[PDB]
Amino acid sequence: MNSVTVSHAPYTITYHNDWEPVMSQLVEFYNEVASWLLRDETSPIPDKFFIQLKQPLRNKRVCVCGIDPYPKDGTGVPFESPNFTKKSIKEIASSISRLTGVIDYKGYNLNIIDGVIPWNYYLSCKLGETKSHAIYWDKISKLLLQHITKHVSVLYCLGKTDFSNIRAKLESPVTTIVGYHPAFEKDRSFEIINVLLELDNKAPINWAQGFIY
DNA sequence: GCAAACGTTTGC
DNA sequence: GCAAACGTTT
Repeated sequence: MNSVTVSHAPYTITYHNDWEPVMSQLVEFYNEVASWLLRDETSPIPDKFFIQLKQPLRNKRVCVCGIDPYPKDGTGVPFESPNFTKKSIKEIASSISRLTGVIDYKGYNLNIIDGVIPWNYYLSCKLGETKSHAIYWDKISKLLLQHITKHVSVLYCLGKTDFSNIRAKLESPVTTIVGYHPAFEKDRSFEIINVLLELDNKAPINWAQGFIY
């Protein structure tokens, strides 16, 4: 674990070594933009913007990616709903339920699954307003996704419209599935990932690991 | 000539 | 009244 300083909130950004190559420039960028961003009340709170950089990449082979945080109640961990109230994580969980067969769970969290990194493309939004901070995160979102793509061998993207042309942001031909936003083809997406992983000679994902009991 | 942008459906 | 996907558009 390392740490860097930025001019505006949250002042200190704590990151895992794997992200080193990218921080210098993330700081340049955030310093240009935080000024405005922070004038809006955000989801998540600024202290939580970057907590997912505390996550290692070395041990990750899938990235499950959505466009930006939940309009309200973002925790800084993508997809996470601690009280299991958010529509998107609940639907993901029904999906995983049906593949695995596990039907008696209490919640679900993509961020506790081995080899998986859940990700928000944009790192914050204005409270109640989806994609409202796209222009602030723009180059940062790109910088980071390219970095994640150097480590994972499958990028799974939720949202046909937004990620229709996600390839245009990438510097390699990484395997990329573009599914629907969480709103029965989704099942097929989580299983094809494992098919692809094996064909490519890699360990599959135990999606049942996400379950909270 | 697609990859855009607009409008319509319908799902939350 | 929203946000996403889809079907025609330029």
